[PDB]
Amino acid sequence: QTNWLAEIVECDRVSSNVVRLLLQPLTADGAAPISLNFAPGQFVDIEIPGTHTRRSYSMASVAEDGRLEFFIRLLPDGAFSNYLRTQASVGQRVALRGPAGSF
Amino acid sequence: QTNWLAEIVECDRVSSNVVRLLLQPLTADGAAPISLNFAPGQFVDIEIPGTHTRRSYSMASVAEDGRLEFFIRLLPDGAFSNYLRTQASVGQRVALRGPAGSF
Ligand SMILES: Cc1cc2nc3c(=O)[nH]c(=O)nc-3n(C[C@H](O)[C@H](O)[C@H](O)COP(=O)(O)OP(=O)(O)OC[C@H]3O[C@@H](n4cnc5c(N)ncnc54)[C@H](O)[C@@H]3O)c2cc1C
Ligand SMILES: Cc1cc2nc3c(=O)[nH]c(=O)nc-3n(C[C@H](O)[C@H](O)[C@H](O)COP(=O)(O)OP(=O)(O)OC[C@H]3O[C@@H](n4cnc5c(N)ncnc54)[C@H](O)[C@@H]3O)c2cc1C
Repeated sequence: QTNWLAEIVECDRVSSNVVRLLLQPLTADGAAPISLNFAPGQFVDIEIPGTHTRRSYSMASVAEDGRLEFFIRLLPDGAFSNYLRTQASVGQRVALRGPAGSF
Repeated sequence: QTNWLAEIVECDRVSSNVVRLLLQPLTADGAAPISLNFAPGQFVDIEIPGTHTRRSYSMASVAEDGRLEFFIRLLPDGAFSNYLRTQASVGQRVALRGPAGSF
């Protein structure tokens, strides 16, 4: 509903300091289409594994199969930025809260 | 085309050190609809007034008349953050480039 699990499908550089993060939300077999729950421009709050630290990211696109695309600028000494540089890997499961369209 | 002039129509401090920024891209009276050119989830590069400093921001939602909404986290001592925190005001006109959906 507002708490989701998602699996990292891609975590790649697309410039010197931007990463494309692709996540696949996980749902029960036979559930409603994932694309019904998420729209481009809405954001989710992603928790860094092993922490209670969350950051908001905008969904650049939502694929037919529900895959969520993010473009994330890496900052020096940033919590989520460090996670993407040192820990994030394809197959890792992360907790997402949302989606939301306002703060 | 790809360079736009936009008026700040809202610049509000909302929850969690986030600013809700609403921009109106400026066009001639009677022009092609802005909202066909800008889509949620795409991003634009906004320049800080009086500088050559630009940052990318994701469009959360787009009005039929082309008003663009962004939710921007204020970082301690960031360039655009510092601008939003203390300098930005309703009625200012800013340069933005885009939209884009890829790197
Ligand atoms: C609705 C929404 C959507 C967003 N969408 C996107 C998106 O699509 N893409 C994207 O890249 N970002 C997006 N953001 C921004 C994002 O949430 C994070 O702010 C960004 O990724 C940085 O997080 P971080 O954990 O890497 O860095 P943080 O841990 O927050 O650190 C940020 C910087 O602060 C510095 N810092 C820490 N403490 C101090 C201090 N006391 N003084 C000075 N500097 C300090 C750190 O060294 C670091 O450089 C969005 C934000 C919101 C609110
Ligand atoms: C495609 C895309 C979409 C995005 N969408 C959003 C969005 O919707 N909302 C959003 O909030 N952000 C978004 N971002 C992130 C945004 O572009 C900016 O990165 C963010 O707003 C910070 O910019 P700034 O000018 O405030 O800070 P900057 O001037 O870039 O500085 C950031 C931080 O770096 C720290 N710093 C500088 N040098 C050092 C050092 N040597 N060591 C440690 N720390 C240091 C500063 O203290 C500061 O905290 C997006 C990024 C991309 C690429």
